[PDB]
Amino acid sequence: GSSGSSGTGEKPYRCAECGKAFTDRSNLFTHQKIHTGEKPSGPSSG
Ligand SMILES: [Zn+2]
Repeated sequence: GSSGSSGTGEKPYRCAECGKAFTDRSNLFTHQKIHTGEKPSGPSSG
């Protein structure tokens, strides 16, 4: 399909967890906090 990320915004960094865009790393890491601070997940389990 005509899908794609590049559009709404062109940021150098990107969150491989959710998919957020950031201008500077410091910002990205600061966000990852909400990612590296919650119970883990599992495939078709729990
Ligand atoms: Zn994220």
